[PDB]
Amino acid sequence: MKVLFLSADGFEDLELICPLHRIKEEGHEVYVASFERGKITGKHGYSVNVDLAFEEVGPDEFDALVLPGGRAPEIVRLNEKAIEITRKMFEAGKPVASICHGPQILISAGVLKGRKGTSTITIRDDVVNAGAEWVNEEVVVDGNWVSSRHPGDLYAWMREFVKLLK
Amino acid sequence: MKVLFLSADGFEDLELICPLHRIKEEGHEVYVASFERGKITGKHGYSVNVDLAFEEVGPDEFDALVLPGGRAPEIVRLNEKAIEITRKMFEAGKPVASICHGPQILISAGVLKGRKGTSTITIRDDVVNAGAEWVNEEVVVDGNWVSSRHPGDLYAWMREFVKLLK
Repeated sequence: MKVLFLSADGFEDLELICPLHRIKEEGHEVYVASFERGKITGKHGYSVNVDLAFEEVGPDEFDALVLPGGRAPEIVRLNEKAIEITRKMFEAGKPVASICHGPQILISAGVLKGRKGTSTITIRDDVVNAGAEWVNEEVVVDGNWVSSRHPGDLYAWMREFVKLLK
Repeated sequence: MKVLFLSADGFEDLELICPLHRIKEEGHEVYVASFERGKITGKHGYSVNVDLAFEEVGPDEFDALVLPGGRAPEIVRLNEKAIEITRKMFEAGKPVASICHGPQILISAGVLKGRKGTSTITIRDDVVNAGAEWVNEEVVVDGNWVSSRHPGDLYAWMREFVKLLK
């Protein structure tokens, strides 16, 4: 599988880096995208290399999407390309995994009407106002959409997501 | 299985926390031991609860051992109780994973004579003087001992380690 992560500076470090390694473990290719190639820096000061700019991504290329949290989703969600990439991969029924603030991107993509998932509770209202049903669970699986709340949930988030790549 | 981590303040955050979730994912139990109960805090500011003191740990309790890196092993290596746990589990042939500065504990346990593995390169010489063969690779397996170097090696380190937990 080719697996795509969308992020930017201020990502929650664990929420990006642990899944990155978890997926490589399976021998999948992982690609990190952001505003531009280079490096991004997390809330806790870890860096990661960006493989692709949003501009250069063909949604079709990629088999699955990941949307980690932190502050990054607040600026990612303003990017038209990132929104398109997200809308397309999600409406195609490809596996999409979000955590924490990740769903801010899904909101801005307009894809949540009549879906069910979770998020950090601090944006619950905003998820509800996007027409999704919010629940408070460590992981939710709603067809292709696999969603968790915070870093404590990682093990369960990834337990369920890797199932979807098999 | 029950997996035991030995650590302290100054641990390299990823090297403790990602494997922690990795191993729960498989539905094993994970326990963190340090000098005393409470919380320890990583180099990059992540916090983890400590389940046990060293002086409460009985080696026979636990099925496998993990030794993350950072500044922590420099002080854990002085602790007789921690040494004795490590000596007993390693000589018993239980799976032992080490990364980065982790082997500082193995050195101090006197268990490395005739063994083969890797570490961060900054302590290569010290591993060699303890009587091991040092090689430079992203992961080595020497019987029950699975050793890596640094955080970029994570995916490989857990790939090979999880195998010994089956």
